Amino acid sequence: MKIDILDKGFVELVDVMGNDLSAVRAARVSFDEERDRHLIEYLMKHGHETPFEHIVFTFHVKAPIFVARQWFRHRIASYNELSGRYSKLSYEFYIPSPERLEGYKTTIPPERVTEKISEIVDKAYRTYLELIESGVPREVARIVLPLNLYTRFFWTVNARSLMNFLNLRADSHAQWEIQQYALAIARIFKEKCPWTFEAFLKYAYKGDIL
Amino acid sequence: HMKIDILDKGFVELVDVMGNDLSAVRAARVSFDLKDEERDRHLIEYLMKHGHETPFEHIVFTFHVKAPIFVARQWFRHRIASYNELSGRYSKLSYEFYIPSPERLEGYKTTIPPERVTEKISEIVDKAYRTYLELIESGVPREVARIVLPLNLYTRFFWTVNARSLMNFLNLRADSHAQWEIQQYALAIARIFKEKCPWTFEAFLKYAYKGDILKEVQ
Amino acid sequence: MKIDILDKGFVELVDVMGNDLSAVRAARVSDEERDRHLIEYLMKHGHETPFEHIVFTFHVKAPIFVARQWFRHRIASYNELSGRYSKLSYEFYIPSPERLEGYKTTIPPERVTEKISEIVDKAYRTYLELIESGVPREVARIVLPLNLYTRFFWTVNARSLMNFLNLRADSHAQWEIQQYALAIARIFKEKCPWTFEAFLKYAYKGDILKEVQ
Amino acid sequence: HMKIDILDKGFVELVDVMGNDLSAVRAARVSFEERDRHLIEYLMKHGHETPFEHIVFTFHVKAPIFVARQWFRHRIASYNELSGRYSKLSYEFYIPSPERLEGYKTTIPPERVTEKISEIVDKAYRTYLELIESGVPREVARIVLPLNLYTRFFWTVNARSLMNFLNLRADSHAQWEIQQYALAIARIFKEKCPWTFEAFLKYAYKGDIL
Ligand SMILES: Cc1cc2nc3c(=O)[nH]c(=O)nc-3n(C[C@H](O)[C@H](O)[C@H](O)COP(=O)(O)OP(=O)(O)OC[C@H]3O[C@@H](n4cnc5c(N)ncnc54)[C@H](O)[C@@H]3O)c2cc1C
Ligand SMILES: Cc1cc2nc3c(=O)[nH]c(=O)nc-3n(C[C@H](O)[C@H](O)[C@H](O)COP(=O)(O)OP(=O)(O)OC[C@H]3O[C@@H](n4cnc5c(N)ncnc54)[C@H](O)[C@@H]3O)c2cc1C
Ligand SMILES: Cc1cc2nc3c(=O)[nH]c(=O)nc-3n(C[C@H](O)[C@H](O)[C@H](O)COP(=O)(O)OP(=O)(O)OC[C@H]3O[C@@H](n4cnc5c(N)ncnc54)[C@H](O)[C@@H]3O)c2cc1C
Ligand SMILES: Cc1cc2nc3c(=O)[nH]c(=O)nc-3n(C[C@H](O)[C@H](O)[C@H](O)COP(=O)(O)OP(=O)(O)OC[C@H]3O[C@@H](n4cnc5c(N)ncnc54)[C@H](O)[C@@H]3O)c2cc1C
Ligand SMILES: O=c1ccn([C@H]2C[C@H](O)[C@@H](CO)O2)c(=O)[nH]1
Ligand SMILES: O=c1ccn([C@H]2C[C@H](O)[C@@H](CO)O2)c(=O)[nH]1
Ligand SMILES: O=c1ccn([C@H]2C[C@H](O)[C@@H](CO)O2)c(=O)[nH]1
Ligand SMILES: O=c1ccn([C@H]2C[C@H](O)[C@@H](CO)O2)c(=O)[nH]1
Repeated sequence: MKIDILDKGFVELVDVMGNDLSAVRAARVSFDEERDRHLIEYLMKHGHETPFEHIVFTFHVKAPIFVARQWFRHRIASYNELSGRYSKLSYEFYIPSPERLEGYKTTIPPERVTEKISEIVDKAYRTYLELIESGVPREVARIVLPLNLYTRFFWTVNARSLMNFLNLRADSHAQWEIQQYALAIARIFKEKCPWTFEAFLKYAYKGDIL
Repeated sequence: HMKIDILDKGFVELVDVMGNDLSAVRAARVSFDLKDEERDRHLIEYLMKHGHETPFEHIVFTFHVKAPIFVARQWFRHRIASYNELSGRYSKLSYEFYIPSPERLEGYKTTIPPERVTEKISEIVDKAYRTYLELIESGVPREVARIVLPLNLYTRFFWTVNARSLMNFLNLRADSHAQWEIQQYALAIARIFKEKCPWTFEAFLKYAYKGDILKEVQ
Repeated sequence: MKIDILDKGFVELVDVMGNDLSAVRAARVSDEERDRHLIEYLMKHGHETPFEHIVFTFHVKAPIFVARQWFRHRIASYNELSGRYSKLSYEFYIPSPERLEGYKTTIPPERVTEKISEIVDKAYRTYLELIESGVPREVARIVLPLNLYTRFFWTVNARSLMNFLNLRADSHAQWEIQQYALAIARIFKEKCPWTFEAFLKYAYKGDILKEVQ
Repeated sequence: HMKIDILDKGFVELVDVMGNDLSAVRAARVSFEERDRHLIEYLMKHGHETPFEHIVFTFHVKAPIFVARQWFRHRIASYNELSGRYSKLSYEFYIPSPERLEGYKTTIPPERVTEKISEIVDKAYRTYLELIESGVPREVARIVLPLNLYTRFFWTVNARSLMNFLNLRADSHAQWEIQQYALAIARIFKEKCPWTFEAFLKYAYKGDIL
């Protein structure tokens, strides 16, 4: 499973441990359908969330730095990211579409905002290459690159923490760009843990957009 | 399926595992993609030797453990993990108790024979258990009645833990300063870890393991 | 501040970093009415991270079965007496007869209390005999019952503390830990009155603290 | 209260502290000079680190985003940062000094690298103001700003986690810029917990520069 997001981003599922029944087993402390599904709803409605910690996902995410900064505020998870100091990058940048501004009364056309963003990114990138060419190390030269530069990371997260992430980020108060990522995370979650996901939406989900 | 017996009635059972040694390699490189055994194994050693531990967080285990409460209290001090335990207030229990073997005391100068210590422990547990049943029979709820049961009562739990936190657990508990009973559990955890992540385990022993027992035992 | 709990337990405040204004400063990243209004605003909209910048240290004396529940709260720091090495006072929680009032028992509540006292005395005497004969503490203590009192230090931030109160200052929690949670709430209220009142009004999910002053 | 200036416009300021060296001693003994100092050394040399969690600091930090991204990887701590979406910013940028490049054979003089960095940040900043003036919301407009933009945050952290931070960041493998911040954090730590700090350097500190 891989879902494209924004202009060059994506969320890709790398691995998953367990499924809905992993939470049921943990709740019953028992290794060895209607009753199991009823238990999942029960746990969710009463806030008995610890059993959901025994379901774990690993994702591979490509996102602009400003999105990644918000995402990385979720401390109850594991992250490994490309190195700005040492890694080869593709040097791609998130350029908002004109539709992103639709809704706001701007004194220049949305298409022109897009163009100005693209221009300043190109200038920053060209300054960066000149610095590199003249022998400035990457860890210094890259500081002139803008916040819409794409990075990549691995994210390992359990279903309880993932639900918190969806509560906060799959919500209209979150920035639109990370909402888009959160929708994709939700889709993958739903595919792998349909009972947990449905119970979550029904009883515990605090956001609006799902 | 891996299940190892511990103490007189305890066990550690593997329930599930996400990933393997290559999960750490992929996370370190940030590449979901190009396998090369010698370079991959070299990267695991490199990470371990230089203390780059975050890639090991992407390997995760779930165990099912049966252990006496005094062991579980030590275990549950490891906060970077997930636990679900039987309820003392509401769950059915089997009411089994850890009775140390006479060999457990061999090593200490005692004024009574080790066999007699074992017997006295068995006796007081039986008395406690019988008092407990009398309380239950007379209508005292379990959450109150169970407080007279001793600390060697067995409980069960699920434990989900990543390999980084697992290595911390082994550093601290697979060690002669840890209580002998929890050492026995830690050796079983190590055996399972070794079986599932042999490269990580070997690199851990070689570069990062701070304890004493796992360099001797196998 | 030290509050007695159960028959021999307590909660004592050791230290506190900050006060209500610590959360205000952290939220603003740098007039009492506007500051109090901000605390209510944060609490009402679920902006909880600023409350992480208020921290408490408590010293708690509680029976092991209560401590086991308490220590499930992972987002906190604990240091407890060593069962293997520490000197203990060997005291035990004996429920009062009133603790059983509410349950139809076939023996009088006073008799339940007595039977508990008896079995703890027997366990404790067996323990002393084991110790006297040279059995090390780390082994001998395993015969002691779960109502043995222990002590610990607990360092915890106000956000995690509010989670603790949501779960433990609540009628679904065991009565014994409810009593501890009420004392924690009293101390919290004394040190962070605005946070506490906003918590009760907008975020508290339990039942007992809306009833009990 | 203590404030140390870092880089060209950054700082680390101590906001508050709970406890001191004796807080760790009290927690280790569970009880409310030579023997106390000896206990701190003992704990440190044997890796008995949990008592140090009962010492807690709050800092106020002003640092460039690229430094903040490294810092915020330390999950065992609490953070509150200025909002890129909603907060007023001062719009200041870290411009490396010519001495920062000394050590590297560059084909342009270090002073010219500094100038080029200043230029591209000015251009990015001016593009940003134009976008703002034309009604583009801040959460979109700010994505063109470079990674050397200064941000501010509150950081609450216990001494155990602070020692892990110093092991990793007060070290020559860490980027030079965050080394400077780590040195200031270490200064403050030393001032408030001298026995802990000395024991840490003696027995546990894994880095080189302290
Ligand atoms: C719409 C929106 C606007 C935002 N604006 C800002 C802003 O302007 N500035 C800013 O700095 N941040 C901002 N954030 C980030 C926000 O403050 C949180 O950092 C982020 O939402 C992660 O939430 P969390 O702490 O619940 O998640 P995690 O860090 O994954 O924590 C998960 C859960 O564990 C608990 N937890 C984890 N660590 C601790 C701890 N140390 N103490 C107590 N409990 C803990 C809490 O229960 C938490 O819910 C914003 C977030 C959103 C959604
Ligand atoms: C031989 C031995 C004797 C012991 N004796 C006692 C005793 O007498 N009394 C007692 O109370 N305990 C005792 N313990 C328990 C010990 O203090 C730790 O609670 C236990 O070893 C868990 O270790 P941890 O904190 O490293 O693991 P975890 O809690 O799993 O944490 C793992 C890592 O995450 C970090 N971490 C997690 N949470 C925090 C935080 N809040 N702040 C900073 N860093 C954090 C640390 O880097 C830590 O190493 C003993 C342990 C051993 C092995
Ligand atoms: C009435 C009652 C009955 C109970 N019965 C049982 C029982 O039968 N068996 C049993 O085992 N336990 C039982 N518990 C304990 C319960 O399962 C929790 O362990 C305990 O309430 C601590 O809650 P917490 O996880 O929110 O707290 P903390 O562990 O302090 O965590 C605080 C917050 O941080 C986040 N967090 C911390 N660590 C993680 C993680 N690893 N993954 C995801 N999120 C995390 C969550 O947002 C959490 O709310 C019971 C608790 C109560 C109150
Ligand atoms: C020189 C240098 C280069 C780096 N390069 C990169 C890079 O290229 N890419 C990249 O992504 N990162 C990089 N990092 C960041 C690094 O991987 C860590 O994210 C960062 O150093 C924080 O370390 P920490 O995990 O020990 O701290 P914290 O996250 O504060 O954790 C403190 C301690 O708690 C424990 N802990 C906390 N959470 C968990 C958990 N979920 N599981 C297990 N244990 C836990 C560990 O014991 C840990 O030491 C680099 C760091 C340095 C110093
Ligand atoms: O919607 C938001 C706004 C801000 N931040 C955090 C991320 C970063 O640390 C800082 C940026 O202002 O605050 C978020 O996580 N989400
Ligand atoms: O020295 C470094 C290099 C990288 N990173 C992390 C921070 C950020 O998330 C990403 C930048 O490459 O990796 C660090 O924390 N420290
Ligand atoms: O009300 C309860 C019941 C159980 N537990 C946890 C504590 C211990 O780990 C185990 C005992 O059943 O479950 C609690 O935390 N609170
Ligand atoms: O070897 C030990 C000794 C003590 N403790 C912790 C467990 C419990 O909370 C308390 C009991 O002494 O201290 C351990 O974890 N390991």
